[PDB]
Amino acid sequence: IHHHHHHMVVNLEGKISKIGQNMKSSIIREILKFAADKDAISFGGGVPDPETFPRKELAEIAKEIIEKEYHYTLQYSTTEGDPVLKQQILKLLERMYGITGLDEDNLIFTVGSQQALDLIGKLFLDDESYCVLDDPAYLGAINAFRQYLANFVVVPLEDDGMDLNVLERKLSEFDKNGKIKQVKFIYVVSNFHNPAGVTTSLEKRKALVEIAEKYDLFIVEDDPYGALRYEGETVDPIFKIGGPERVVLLNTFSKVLAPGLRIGMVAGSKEFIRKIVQAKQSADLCSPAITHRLAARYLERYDLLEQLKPTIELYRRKRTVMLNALEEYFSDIPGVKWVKSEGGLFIWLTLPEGFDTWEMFEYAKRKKVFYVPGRVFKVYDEPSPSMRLSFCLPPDEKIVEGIKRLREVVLEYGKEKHLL
Amino acid sequence: HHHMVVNLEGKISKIGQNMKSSIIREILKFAADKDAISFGGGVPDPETFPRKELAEIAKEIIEKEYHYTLQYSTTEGDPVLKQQILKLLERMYGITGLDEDNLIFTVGSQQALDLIGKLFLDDESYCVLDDPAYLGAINAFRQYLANFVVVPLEDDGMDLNVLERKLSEFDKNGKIKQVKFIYVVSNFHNPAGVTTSLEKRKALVEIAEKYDLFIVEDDPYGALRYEGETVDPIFKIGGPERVVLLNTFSKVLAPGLRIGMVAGSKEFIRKIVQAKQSADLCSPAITHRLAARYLERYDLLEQLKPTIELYRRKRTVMLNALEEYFSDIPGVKWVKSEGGLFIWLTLPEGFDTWEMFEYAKRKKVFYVPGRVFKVYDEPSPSMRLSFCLPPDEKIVEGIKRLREVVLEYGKEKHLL
Ligand SMILES: *Cc1c(COP(=O)(O)O)cnc(C)c1O
Ligand SMILES: *Cc1c(COP(=O)(O)O)cnc(C)c1O
Repeated sequence: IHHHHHHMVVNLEGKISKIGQNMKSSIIREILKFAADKDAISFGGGVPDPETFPRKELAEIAKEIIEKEYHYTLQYSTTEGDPVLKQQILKLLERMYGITGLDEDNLIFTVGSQQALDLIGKLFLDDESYCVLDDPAYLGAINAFRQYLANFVVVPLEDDGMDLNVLERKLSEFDKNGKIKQVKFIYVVSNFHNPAGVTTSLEKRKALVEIAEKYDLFIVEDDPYGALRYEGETVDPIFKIGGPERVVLLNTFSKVLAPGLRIGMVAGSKEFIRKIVQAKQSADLCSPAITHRLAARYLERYDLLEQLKPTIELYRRKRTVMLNALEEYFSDIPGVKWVKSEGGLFIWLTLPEGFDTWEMFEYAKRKKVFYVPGRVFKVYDEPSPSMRLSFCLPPDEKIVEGIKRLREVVLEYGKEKHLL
Repeated sequence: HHHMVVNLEGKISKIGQNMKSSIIREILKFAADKDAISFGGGVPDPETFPRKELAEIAKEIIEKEYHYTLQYSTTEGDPVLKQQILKLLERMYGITGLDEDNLIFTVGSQQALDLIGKLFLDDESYCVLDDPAYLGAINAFRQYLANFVVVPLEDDGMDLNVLERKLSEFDKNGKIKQVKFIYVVSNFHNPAGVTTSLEKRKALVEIAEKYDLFIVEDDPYGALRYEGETVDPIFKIGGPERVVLLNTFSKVLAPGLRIGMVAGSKEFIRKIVQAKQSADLCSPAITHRLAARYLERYDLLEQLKPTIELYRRKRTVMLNALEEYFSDIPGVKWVKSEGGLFIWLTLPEGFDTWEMFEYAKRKKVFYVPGRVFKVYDEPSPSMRLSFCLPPDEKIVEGIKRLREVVLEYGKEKHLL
């Protein structure tokens, strides 16, 4: 009534920065909205099983540290992070990976490894910069980086890691056009990739360090899942191979302790870490001291690597159930393939050419079986015949039943499209 | 060679280049020494925290509510907490008419400042703030290459004559679209201690409406009032279409929870959700649910009373000591704060509280030099003092130390 206000809205939308205009929302929650319905079976999870968390122990420690250590735990803390937790982290890295030679100034804690990704983006990426990552890649990293108007150099991922031939070709092109200064870093997930379940070979790890050196790049090694190994041996981290001069290591408590703590660990050069401290201080002053000290006391009192063993046994069992069900129900469709993940939370399944797992998702919802369509993990959002599956949450019998439902989905959709 | 350090510095973005570290950590490095007395703190006294109440609740929500507290949560924040905030806003300020989609929780009010800056500021944008201003806002905004319209702060708030003159100049040069918002701290200013009068609050809303700006009202301290009556928030006057309201649990419950409350229009909040999700996915559910069950179970406004008695006592001891020990020094003034954590003191013309800091360090007495709160880093005769942490006897001893410093420096400068 000449009061079409919304105009106030267009004025606000008018005030939004370029970063603001280039922000993306994850659609995962929307599409998994009904995934917990009674007769639904969901493989769309990206999370650990909460039934595995040491809740009684964390609860007792939480009370104790608030009551007795409140001068630390309820008060503002340093941006640099809890030095008691730092001691425990330095110990874990040495016990887990044989990483040695670091001190407290090589580390900082973030609000998840997500904040680390966001702050690395903020400090290093702009509309004139490039970052190198996989196809497929972790969604959090794509969204954290793309908001800063970054350009991407996308390299296809193979069963043993990134295709280093493609990587070298692309980098060579940048060099020949005198644009290699615009390329900043390579983002990798070296153990049990999200979404691909792939583990980067030692030889490709070493080769990545060499390529980074040649083109004066650093490497951001995101490693949420390394402790969750079901077979084989732990591979040296890229961080151990290149050192903090060349590599930033991101670990998290999300997958091995509790997402709710929101604790990411960043290890790097003292110069790099000083810059993350500056960025984090303007971003949130500090992390909640409550979370840091809780984790720190837990780790002092319980050996995480030991306490993980029954959780590893459980996830291994479930991984094997899914891989067996895949072999039983997906072995007669030519062109189907999947990564036989040796750790972590995911199996990445790829259907034959022509299959579009986004288009197919309607048939899946109709059968109440859920996965993450592969397009979600593509920087440029093109159609995908792949999907991410997680075996972590459903009970064994539902893993088998869910995989049978997916077969039915594939057959229905495949036949409607004259692919089968 | 070690100068791939140079390569890394070459890789850093413009935002990364325009980033200011806080100096306060550096200047207060030795302020916890044995014989030292510090007025430099900007933090509450941990001896006032409801540590027993919070500890019990923490155990309960981790053990019994773990599906919520130990798992990822929504970026939007805990709805249980949101229902308590809606109640509190009404009981504290008489604010009504909001729902959950007008709220989000951030990792302190600091993250809210950072996300507002990210979303609204860039090298072609301006925001309006006070001289002096809160350092956390200065640093959160400057990182995004923002230009500042700085307005002198008077004892009852911003000089609005200056504000309207400067915005008029923008408007006359057709640049008013580049001005995004006005940042204010309406109760018990950090660092100034001042409270904006209701008249200036209403006028601020009019100006913002006239020039199509929004107002970011940062209010950490409103509940720590030692005398007088609570004033209507700017948010209550302009509403969510015009104003974003920032509250925090830091000064009234516990800084270590890292909980800022942001209230605004549903469109604004949705953009904040989008920005937060890429920044950190979500805040720790443990912190939110802890605060929620605390507020359900204990009346914060009642639990604050002994805290207010303590702080008010210390405040008066400091003012009384300033009276005793600065009475005979012409030109010195200070804000007789009625709330919050700070007294803002100004020395005579010619005194430079940065220069003078070396004499203070020598007497082992600490303050925050006023230049820290100045966007353009020019010399200041002022300093921020806090009365929260030192025991009463050290408040007196410390103010006497400060007198001796002012006299030592002033004599050397031939100002006294
Ligand atoms: C799960 C995951 C994360 C977890 O992020 P947090 O913020 O630490 O909880 C980070 N990176 C990758 C590759 C992941 O899969
Ligand atoms: C104390 C203070 C803050 C509180 O910061 P948090 O990040 O919520 O802990 C914010 N704004 C002002 C003006 C302050 O004085």
